[PDB]
Amino acid sequence: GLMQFTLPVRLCKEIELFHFDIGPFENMWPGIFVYMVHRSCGTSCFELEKLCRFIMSVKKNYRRVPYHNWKHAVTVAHCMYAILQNNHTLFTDLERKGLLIACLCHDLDHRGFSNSYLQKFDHPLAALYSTSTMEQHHFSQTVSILQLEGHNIFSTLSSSEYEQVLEIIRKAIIATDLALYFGNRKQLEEMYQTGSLNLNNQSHRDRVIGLMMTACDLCSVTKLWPVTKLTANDIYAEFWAEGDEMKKLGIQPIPMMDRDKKDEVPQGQLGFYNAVAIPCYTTLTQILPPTEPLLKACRDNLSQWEKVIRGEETA
Ligand SMILES: CC[C@H]1C(C)=NN=C(c2ccc(OC)c(OC)c2)c2cc(OC)c(OC)cc21
Ligand SMILES: [Mg+2]
Ligand SMILES: [Zn+2]
Repeated sequence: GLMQFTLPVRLCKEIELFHFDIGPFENMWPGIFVYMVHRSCGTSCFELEKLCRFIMSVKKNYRRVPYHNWKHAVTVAHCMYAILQNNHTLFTDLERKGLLIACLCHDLDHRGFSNSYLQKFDHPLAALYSTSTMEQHHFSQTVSILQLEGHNIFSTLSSSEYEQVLEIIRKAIIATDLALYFGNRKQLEEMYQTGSLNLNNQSHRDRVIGLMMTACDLCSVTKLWPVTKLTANDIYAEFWAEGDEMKKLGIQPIPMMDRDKKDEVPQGQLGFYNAVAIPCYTTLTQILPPTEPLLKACRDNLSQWEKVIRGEETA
């Protein structure tokens, strides 16, 4: 109860900034997450003992893949923390609790392969879940871990508060399916521009939480250039492994995933910043003005990728 987590001074100050990098010391990431829960939520949200047992079971159920790993989980949670702390009064107690947990869990038991690859491989999960295949799995894994003995971090909630938070978490994890992002953001753009956006409308809240989840999930593009550039290496290491698996099924992969087309990466990143990242952080900045540093950092990295293309710097 009287047991604060504290961080060294540099981390204590930088963890509040959107562009914070959680660092290479894996053993500090649980501490960093608890620190964020405590400041975002309160020291009373969760029994420390239950929280710690939940964090470590979640960690254990992330795999040793190049990108979709435990470090991505904590990184995506830190971006949500940054959004929540810069928008203090907009979110309920339940939303603050559920969203940091949703981000920590959003890619549970990821294998480093897209929904598309599971569908073409004919993976059992593709028979169980026809759309948002991995995301329905991530939510399945979350509920599993919540139900292990000593792991119910929500035990103090009422029967119906408990249902509301698992419903926040489910929608938040499903929204990390980038195929759903495009329509979600179009709708939010129209609602905001015609003045119909209403944060008291639960179905509007839901859409706005989806957009945050996309923003937090993509936050690699919102770091300082050396972090952004080195992360893009992990990201493409998975894409090219999936590409190789596509070729093993006798399917030319899309160029993104083809390691024979490394030269096209800088132009691929341009498309991604223009078609996905900039639009995402633009609409997010329109709905939540204090998230503008995410849009500013994204724009800076687009400019760094333009420089890579003009040979004014090598990756
Ligand atoms: C969460 C988004 C993230 C990811 C881990 N996976 N999927 C795509 C993607 C996007 C759009 C797509 O539509 C073209 C797509 O095709 C299935 C795939 C992706 C592509 C990137 O660069 C190309 C990228 O660079 C930072 C980051 C991502
Ligand atoms: Mg995912
Ligand atoms: Zn993710």
